[PDB]
Amino acid sequence: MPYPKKVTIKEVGPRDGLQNEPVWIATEDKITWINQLSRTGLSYIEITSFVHPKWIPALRDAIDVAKGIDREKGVTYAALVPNQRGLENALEGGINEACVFMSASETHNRKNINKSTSESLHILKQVNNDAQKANLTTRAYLSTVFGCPYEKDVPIEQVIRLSEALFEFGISELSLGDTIGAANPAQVETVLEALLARFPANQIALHFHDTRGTALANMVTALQMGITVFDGSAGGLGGCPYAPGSSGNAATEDIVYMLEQMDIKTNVKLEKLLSAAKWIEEKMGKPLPSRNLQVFKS
Amino acid sequence: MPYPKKVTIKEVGPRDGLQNEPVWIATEDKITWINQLSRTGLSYIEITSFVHPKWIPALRDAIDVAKGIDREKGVTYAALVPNQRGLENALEGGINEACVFMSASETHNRKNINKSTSESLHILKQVNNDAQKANLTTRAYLSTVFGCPYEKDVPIEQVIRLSEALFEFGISELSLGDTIGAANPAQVETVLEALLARFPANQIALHFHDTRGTALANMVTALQMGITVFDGSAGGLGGCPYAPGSSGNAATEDIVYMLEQMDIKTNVKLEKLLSAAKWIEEKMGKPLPSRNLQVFKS
Repeated sequence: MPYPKKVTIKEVGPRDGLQNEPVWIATEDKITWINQLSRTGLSYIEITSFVHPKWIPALRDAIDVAKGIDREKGVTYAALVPNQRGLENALEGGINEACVFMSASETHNRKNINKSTSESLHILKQVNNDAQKANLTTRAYLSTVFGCPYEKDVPIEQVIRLSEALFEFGISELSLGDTIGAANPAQVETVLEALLARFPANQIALHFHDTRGTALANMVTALQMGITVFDGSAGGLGGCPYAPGSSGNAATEDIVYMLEQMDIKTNVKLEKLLSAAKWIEEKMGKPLPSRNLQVFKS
Repeated sequence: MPYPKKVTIKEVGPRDGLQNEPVWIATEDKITWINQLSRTGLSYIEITSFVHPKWIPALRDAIDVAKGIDREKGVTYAALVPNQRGLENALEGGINEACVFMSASETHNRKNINKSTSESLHILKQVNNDAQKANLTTRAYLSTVFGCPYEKDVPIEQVIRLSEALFEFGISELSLGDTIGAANPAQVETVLEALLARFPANQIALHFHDTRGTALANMVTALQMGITVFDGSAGGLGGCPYAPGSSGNAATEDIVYMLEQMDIKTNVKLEKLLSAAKWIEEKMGKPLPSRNLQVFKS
C-alpha cells in the first residue's frame, strides 16, 4: 500500500534519446554530456547502442563514446546490444551491462529488426548466454507491451509468454515499455497485476513514453503495484517516430522531482540533472519537453 | 477502490487561461473560440471574469463576451465574480454560475486581492448570498491549498477551517487548487483524506497546475479518493506567473484523453476539443504545452 522508500531510475537519454533526435551531436559533446550525467547521482546510464551504424547514424560513434566517457564508480554503464557481433564491440567498449531487445508484437518486431518473435527470442537467448559468460550483467527491453502501432491491441498472454522465456534465459531485469505511448493507469494496473503475479517485482522495470503526457500518471500506479525501477530520458530527449513533434520518454528530471516530493529516494541530485538537461537543450538548439527544465531556466 | 464511471471536467481556459497569457485575443475571436467549446461536449465553461478590467486587461471585454457567446443547452456558463459590484455585471451578462474566490494562505490572499482571509470570507459570504438569491448557482475557488509561493507550507487545519466556512455559506462546490503547482500524489492523498472526511466528495473539485508536470498524476490519486470534478484549460493555456515560461493548468484534452482510455465517461468529444485547442494556439502564434494537441497536429 505505502509508496516504496527508494526507487532506482535508469537514464537512457544518450541512447534512446539521441538516436531519436533528427540532429547529430558531435561525438565529443556526447562524452561531455555523459560525463555530467555520470556525476549527477544516477547509478545507471545507457551510454550508447551497438546496432550497426547504418540504421542508427546518430550513434555511429558508439565504440568511440564508450571509451571516451569518464566512467564513475557505482555507476552502471550499459549499451544496447543487437547480437553477438554487437556484444563483441560492446565488450571492447567496456560496457558493464548489455541490454538485448525485441518486440512483443509480431508485426512491430518483424518491422523493426526484421525477425519473428521466435527468431529474436532465439537470438537474445544466445546473445544473453555469451554476455553473462563474459561476466556482464544483462537486461531485456520488451517493447510494445502496452499496445502496438500496427497491431494496435496486444494480448497479455503474449507478454507473459515472452516474459517467461526472457527470464528463463537468465536475464536480470525485464524492462517493459510503452512504445506508442498509449497506456493509462488502468491498463498498467491490470497488466502489472497479471505480470507481478508470476515474476518478482524487483526484476521488472518500466519505460513509459509520455507522448500523451500520461507517463508520470502511469508511474504512480506502478509505484503502487511495487515496481521500483523506472527508465527516463534527461530533458525528455527523443521524439516519438510514430507521432513526430511530440515528446518521447518521460523527462528524467520530472521523474526524479515528483519522486522526491513524495519522499522517495532516488539518490539523484536533481539540481545537477537539470543543469545537464539544459546543456544538451542548448546543443540541440531546440527546446526539450521537460517541465522542470523550463522551471529551472526560471 | 474501482475508478468512478463518470467524471465531470470543467473548462476554465477562456478565463484562467486567457488572463494568464501576455497576449490580447480579439474580443470577437474569444467568442468564436468559446462557441467551439460550447459544442464540444463540455457541460461547464467559465466564459470570463468580472474583476475590474484594470487588473485583468486581457479580459476587459467580459460583459461583451458574456453576451456574444452562442450559449448551448445543457451547458453551464460561469464567470469569476470578485464582489457584489461584479455580481451585478455578471447578472447582466447572463452568467448561470458565479465563482467566488480567495486564498487559503493569508500572505497570498492579502497580496492578490488585498484583504485578510476573514475580510474575504466576509465578502464571499454576502457575495454568495446575493448570487443565490438571484437564482444563480455558486462555486468557490480556494487557492494555494497545496502550498503557497510566499508562505511555502500551508497547514491542513487552515483549509478545513475555511472550507467549513465556505460550505456553511451555502456554496455548491469548493474547488481546491494547486496554485504554485507543487503538489504530489502523496500530498493530494493526505489532504483529500482529511477533507473528504468532513465534506461530501461530490461537492469538491480539483484545479491542478502541471507546472511540474504532475497534474495528471495527482489526478489519478484524486480519482482514487473519490473526487469526480476536475478543472482544465483547453490546450494548457495560461502560464504560471510564479514561474514564467512554464505551463499552467493541465491541458483539458490531456485530461479528457487519459480518462477515456481508463474507461471513464466525460461526455467530451475529444476530437472536437483538440480541434478547438489548435485554433487558439494559432491565434496565440505560440505553441501550447498540451501533449495530445501535438499528437493531433500529427
